[PDB]
Amino acid sequence: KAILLFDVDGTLTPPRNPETHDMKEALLKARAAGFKLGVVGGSDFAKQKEQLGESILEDFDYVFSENGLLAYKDGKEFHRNSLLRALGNEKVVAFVKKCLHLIADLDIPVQRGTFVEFRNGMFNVSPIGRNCSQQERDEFENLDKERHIREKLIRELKEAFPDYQLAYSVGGQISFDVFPKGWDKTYCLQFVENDFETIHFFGDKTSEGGNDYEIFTDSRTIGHSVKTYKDTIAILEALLED
Amino acid sequence: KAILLFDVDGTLTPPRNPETHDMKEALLKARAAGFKLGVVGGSDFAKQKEQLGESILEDFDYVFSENGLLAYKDGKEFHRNSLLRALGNEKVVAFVKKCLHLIADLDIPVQRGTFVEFRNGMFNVSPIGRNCSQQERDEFENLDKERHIREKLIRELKEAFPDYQLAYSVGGQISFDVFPKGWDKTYCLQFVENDFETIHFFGDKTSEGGNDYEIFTDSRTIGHSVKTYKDTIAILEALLED
Ligand SMILES: [Cl-]
Ligand SMILES: [Mg+2]
Ligand SMILES: [Mg+2]
Repeated sequence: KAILLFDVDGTLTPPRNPETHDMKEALLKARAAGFKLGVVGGSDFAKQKEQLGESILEDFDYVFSENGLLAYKDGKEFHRNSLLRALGNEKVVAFVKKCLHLIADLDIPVQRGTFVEFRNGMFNVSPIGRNCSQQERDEFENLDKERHIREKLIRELKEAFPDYQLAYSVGGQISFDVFPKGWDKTYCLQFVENDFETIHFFGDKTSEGGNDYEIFTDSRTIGHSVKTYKDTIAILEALLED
Repeated sequence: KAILLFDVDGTLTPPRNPETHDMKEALLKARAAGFKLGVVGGSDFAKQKEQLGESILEDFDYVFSENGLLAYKDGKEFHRNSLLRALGNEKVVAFVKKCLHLIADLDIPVQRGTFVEFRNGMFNVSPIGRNCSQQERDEFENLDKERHIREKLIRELKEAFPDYQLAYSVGGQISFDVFPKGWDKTYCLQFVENDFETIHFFGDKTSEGGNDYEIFTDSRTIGHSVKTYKDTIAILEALLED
C-alpha cells in the first residue's frame, strides 16, 4: 500500500503548461502497477484541472487543491476548509484592519489598489497593491530589497497577533502570503497518513523557502526533488522497473 | 452628417448577452443609409468586443471604451487616457491612503479584502471589500441602507479632497466608484462634436443615477430612452423609413 504524491506545476508539467502525454503515460503505468496516485498543489481545483486535464478526478486517486483545503478521494469531495472557518470573523476583521492601518501609514513612493486580498486559504498583502503595472512591480521589488518594506510589515503582524498562529511567506515582487501555521503542503498528509505504508512525494521546489519544502522534509514522506517532469518520469520508470 | 451613438448592454443587446442578428441587421441598414455609428460604454474594450462580436472595429465607425478613455475611429486608436495620468501619482497615493485609513477605522461587522481597487478609469471603494461572499454582499447592502456607510465615506472624501474634482457613484451592493468629474459617457462627445450636425444617443439607463443620464440629457445629443434593443431597432427602422 504505497501512494505517489506530486506537486503539479514543474513536477508533472513543463513550468506553466499542461501535463504531457509522456507524463500521462508514465502515471497510467504506475497505477496499473498498483500505486495509488495523488496530486497536491497550492493552486485551486480549476487551475489543477487546467494543467492536468478535465479527467483529473478520474486520473488521480486523491486530489488536494489549495494544499488540501479542498480534497477529493476516488472522485468525490471529502474535505473543505477555509481561512474564515479557521480564524472566525472577529479575528479576520482585526487582522485586516491592522494590515490596512499599517499600509496606509507607509511612506513609500507608489501605491495603487488591492492591498489586502482575502482568499479561501490565505491573506495576500501588498504594500503597493496588486493593481500596479509590471514596471511598477519591478520598481517596488528594487525599493523593497533596499528598504525591506515587506519584512517589516511581517514583523509587525507577527508581534501584534502571535495568538493567531499564522505563517508568513514573501511572494514574487510585491506581496506576502499569510496563512495558518501548517497550511502548507503537509496539510494533505493527515488525509493519507493512516492508509499507506509508503508515501512518495515529488516536487521541484524542495529547498528552504520553496513551497515543496515542508512536505519533502516531512518524515512521513519519501521525498524526490525533481528539476523537470522528465525526471519525474525517470524516477517512476525506475520505481516500476524494479 | 449624422452619427448614431449607442450604449451597449441593454441598448444593443439583451441585458447580459451578445448582440442579436436582428440588432446587427438593423445597424447595417442604418450605415448603408449613410449614418455613422458609434458605441460608448463604461466597460473595457475586451468586454465590448465580447458583446458586440470580434469585428466590432469594422462594424462601428467609432468605439468608445470606458466612456471614451480608450477610443477608436475607423478601426484605429486615437485616444487613450487613464486615472493615473489625470491625477498623477502624488494625488493617487494621497487619495488611496485616506480611503484605507477611513475603511480601517470603520466599526462594521464584516470586512474581508479588496477594499480599494485602482482601475484604469476610477477607484472602486468597498467598506466590506469585494472578496466577500454573495450572502455577505446581501447582508452588507441591508446594513448599508440602515447605517449609510457608503454615503458617509463619500461625504468624507469629498470634504477632504475638493480640489481633486472627483465625481462619486454608489454601486450595486458593496461599493462606490470615484472618477474625475466629466468621466461619464459625455466624455466621448468631445471626439464627435465638431464632425456631426446631429448626434443621436440611445440608452436604456437614462434616468437620474443611470450611467446613460448625462449623455442623454446633454444638449449636444438627441437622446432616445429604450427599454430593450428591440425598441432600438424600432426607432432605427423609423429613422430609416422616413
Ligand atoms: Cl485593498
Ligand atoms: Mg512546483
Ligand atoms: Mg445599459
